[PDB]
Formats: sequence, C-alpha cells, structure tokens
Amino acid sequence: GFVCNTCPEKWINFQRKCYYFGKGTKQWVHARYACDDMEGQLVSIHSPEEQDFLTKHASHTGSWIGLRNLDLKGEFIWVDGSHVDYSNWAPGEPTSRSQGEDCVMMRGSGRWNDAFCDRKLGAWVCDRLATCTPP
Repeated sequence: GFVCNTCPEKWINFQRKCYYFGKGTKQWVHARYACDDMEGQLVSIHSPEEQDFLTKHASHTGSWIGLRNLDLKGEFIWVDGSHVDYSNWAPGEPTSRSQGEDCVMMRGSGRWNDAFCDRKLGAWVCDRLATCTPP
C-alpha cells in the first residue's frame, strides 16, 4: 500500500527500488541475462541521489549498468525502457568516434564510460521495484 521498501533476500533497498550488487567476470550481455534470471534488469539511474547510493556500493574495478546504444545511431538508452532523465558520464563521454563501444559501465568513482560489449568486468548491478507493506 503506502510504504514501498520491501526487497528480496540479498537485494538492498533505496527509495522505491531494490538493487543487487553482482560479482563475477561477465561481458555485458551475460550480465543482462544474470539480472533477467533473478527477476531484475541491469540498473537504470534517474537522479543524483540514486547515483550517490550506487557509488557508495559500486565495485572499485567497474560494473556494467543498463545503458546501451541500442538503436546503433549513438543514442544511449536504458534497457528497461525508462527515460534518460539524468546522466553521470565521465567528461568527454560518450565519444562519437568510438564505433562498437555500445555498452556502458560505471567506474569506482560512479562516473560512466562506454565500452566494447565483450569487455569482461568483475561486477554488474541489477534493480527491480520494491514491493509494498499493506497499510
């Protein structure tokens, strides 16, 4: 009903969402399926507060997030279909002169870099909606 902050075991709540901080070497598409199979999707980020929460729990060696140049025209969009209403790109990113670097990762600093999708990273972040306590 009113309060939406219930998360499944091993997921961390932040506002109306649950986040899973995944570990293990995976290319972007593998991380995408690892999230799907846990009933989540690679994370989408919509505010500086959500980014600050992610930065605090983010792996120091980089993590895949759910942003990708899906339409192959240079427009990076969230795989969950949510609005691109916030960005935390590292300065000068994304570059127009980086053909094939269609996937996005988050650095230890929390800043985003585009990357080749077949790059193997040690971390990945899933999100899903929190469920609600009945009033």
